[PDB]
Amino acid sequence: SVIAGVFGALPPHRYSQSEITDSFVEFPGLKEHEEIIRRLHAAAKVNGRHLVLPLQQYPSLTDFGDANEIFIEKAVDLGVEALLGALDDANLRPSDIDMIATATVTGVAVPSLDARIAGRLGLRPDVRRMPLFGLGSVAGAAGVARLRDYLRGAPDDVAVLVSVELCSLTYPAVKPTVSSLVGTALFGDGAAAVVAVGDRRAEQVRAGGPDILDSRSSLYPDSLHIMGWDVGSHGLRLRLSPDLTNLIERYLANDVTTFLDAHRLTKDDIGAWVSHPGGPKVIDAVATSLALPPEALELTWRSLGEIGNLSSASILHILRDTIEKRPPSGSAGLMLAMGPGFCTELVLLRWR
Amino acid sequence: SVIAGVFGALPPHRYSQSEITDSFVEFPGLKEHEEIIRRLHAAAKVNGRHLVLPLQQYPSLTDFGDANEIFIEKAVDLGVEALLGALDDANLRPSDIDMIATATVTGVAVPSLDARIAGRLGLRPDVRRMPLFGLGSVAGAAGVARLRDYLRGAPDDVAVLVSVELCSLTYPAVKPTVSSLVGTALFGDGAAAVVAVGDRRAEQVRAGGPDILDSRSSLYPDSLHIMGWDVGSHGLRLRLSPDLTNLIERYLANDVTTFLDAHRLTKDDIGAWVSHPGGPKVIDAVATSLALPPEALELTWRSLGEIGNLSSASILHILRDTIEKRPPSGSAGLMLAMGPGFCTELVLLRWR
Ligand SMILES: CC(C)(COP(=O)(O)OP(=O)(O)OC[C@H]1O[C@@H](n2cnc3c(N)ncnc32)[C@H](O)[C@@H]1OP(=O)(O)O)[C@@H](O)C(=O)NCCC(=O)NCCS
Ligand SMILES: CCCCCCCCCCCCCCCC(=O)O
Ligand SMILES: CCCCCCCCCCCCCCCC(=O)O
Repeated sequence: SVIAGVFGALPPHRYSQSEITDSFVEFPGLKEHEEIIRRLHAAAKVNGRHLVLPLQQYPSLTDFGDANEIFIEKAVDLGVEALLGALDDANLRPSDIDMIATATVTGVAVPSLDARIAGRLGLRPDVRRMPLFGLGSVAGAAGVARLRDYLRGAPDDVAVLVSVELCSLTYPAVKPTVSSLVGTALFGDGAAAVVAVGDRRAEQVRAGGPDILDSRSSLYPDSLHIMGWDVGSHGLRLRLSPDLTNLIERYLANDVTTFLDAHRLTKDDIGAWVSHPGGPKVIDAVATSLALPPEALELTWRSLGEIGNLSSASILHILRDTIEKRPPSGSAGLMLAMGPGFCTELVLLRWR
Repeated sequence: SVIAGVFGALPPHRYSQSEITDSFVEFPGLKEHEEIIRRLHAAAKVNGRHLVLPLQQYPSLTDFGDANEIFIEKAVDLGVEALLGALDDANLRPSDIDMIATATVTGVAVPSLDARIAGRLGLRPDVRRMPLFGLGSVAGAAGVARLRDYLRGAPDDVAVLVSVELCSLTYPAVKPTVSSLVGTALFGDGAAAVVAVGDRRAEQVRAGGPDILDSRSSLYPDSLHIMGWDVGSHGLRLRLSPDLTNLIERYLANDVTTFLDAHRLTKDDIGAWVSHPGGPKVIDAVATSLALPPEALELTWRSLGEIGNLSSASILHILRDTIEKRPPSGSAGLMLAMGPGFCTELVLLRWR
């Protein structure tokens, strides 16, 4: 399997972090809590975010059911955008696609978003669908891996991943908890989309983007409370534990070594790191765990500062940032994600 | 890919269609519509269903969050039950599984169920997890078809599908409107797992089940409203068009014909039919359009009568029934499911 295109899309409204935070302490009911808000919004190392709605409008998003309706509607719009983008990048057409997968965690669609996306693009009635849901922040790297798995049974085939994540819209569930506030500091809105072709298909089509050689999942024992949704009348409420960072610190070198020893490669063999931006404490703990020098990760940081945490979408935006800055050809690349599980996923790549 | 193990798990308490009606007509807010209730409950051709919760508890099950957490607790239980049974039947062990696909439309689990089930039975930490939401009633055929798609490219592998539908628990979204009541008369609670194995590993574990040969998805354009959920503060409220049947009548034969030709076969080279029991009106419509004899779909008719509509999991029950009845060796079976999309999935099989 060979990546033929990468494209991200973002909502038209962008605000600076402090615009956001300025309006946000003035929100219904947050003014008792304004200091820990500013403190966290400020250590978050996000410089702006995209919002699928005008900033003005968020305090009137207290109904879950309205929020999710708007999610359906907005989410397709943007997934359609990034897929047109990647297919252009991949010089291809929707008629071409033999498998679509969608990944989200910030809304509940039925029919699922791929259904809606195929409907919109005039995808071939027989397209195989794969609506991945509860995967979270890991689904960017897991999606690429699921695609690879596909194009391994179906060489001559074309597969897309689309990821929409509209983290703003989850706002009916925000309370002034530390964990809700943390994500209030971190999350933004955006989509991304990855076209990839099986090995037979890559020549004919001229596939640009890199090879997808392998992936490994790593699921942690008794770690469900690390990341999750408390789902209810309020919608989708963050569970996000402090323990997350020290797990990484403790178990992450080993996921990497086990996955790279099967290739007889070392950390030193990675030409480019493609790593999910959990936010400052998560990037550090990565960088510390595998002891990377500040530049292996500069593009993940530069993504987090620019657009904030786009959940599963961020790792693909960032993948796109690396493909462009055009790495040492025939070198190795490692995608690295984690989400609800708790799990990690690693994706082995080789540039052109 | 070759099935090795199928298994349905089911909530301990079975209730009569009649005692379920006679209790349901006394539920807070229902006695006024007793008459339509009786009429839809008798009209449905379902003689008993299992419920996850005792019957008399459902009137108190008014909060989505309470329902959603009850779901997660019980769905895991029931899913690992299904799974372990399939494994046994395949004679394999939780550790041998190299990817678990997971299937629900009935609860919102993050971490996902596959995540949870995998901790429960201890699958390897690097099991490949494939969490499907939003395929709903088509998921039983859909999931078996992505099992093959996986195993095509992994001939030594083991992949499992685990379906769990706990329709009951949607009760907080239930109000006495017609589509909703139609729901209270068909849907029951249960779980199926399939254990599949790839082509070279079939020879080894000596895989008993049907060989999985092919799949055709078929997504009907502009039918996103025929069925799915209006998701809200109140939970998962069913959307179901009275138009659904009519589209099966119209568009099914061609879907079946286009697929068996590709294969050089006929409606009548089919050894056994495994159909989704969506409604007697559905089943008729399917038999009507395919101009099948009454025997073709008897196990479906009986599965409906015996444990209700179990959304995705129903077909996998009917598929275990079918295996059990042993259709003529080396003949061809056909899986046929329908659901939110609107779509159909066909799965071509070959019985031992
Ligand atoms: C309802 C059922 C039990 C049979 O019902 P029945 O009482 O013999 O006859 P009908 O289907 O005509 O239903 C009676 C009335 O309810 C209406 N109705 C039936 N299903 C309806 C729905 N899903 N939404 C709205 N109205 C519906 C009918 O239009 C009819 O109304 P009318 O008398 O006002 O014109 C059932 O078999 C059915 O029709 N369901 C469809 C199956 C389905 O959709 N599959 C589920 C997905 S797995
Ligand atoms: C401005 C609104 C953002 C504040 C609310 C944060 C909502 C996003 C939190 C979920 C992030 C998605 C992935 C994280 C883990 C998960 O729950 O799956
Ligand atoms: C006392 C018993 C009540 C039983 C449940 C009544 C409401 C059932 C709602 C069923 C929804 C079925 C959804 C799945 C199939 C689909 O969406 O594909």
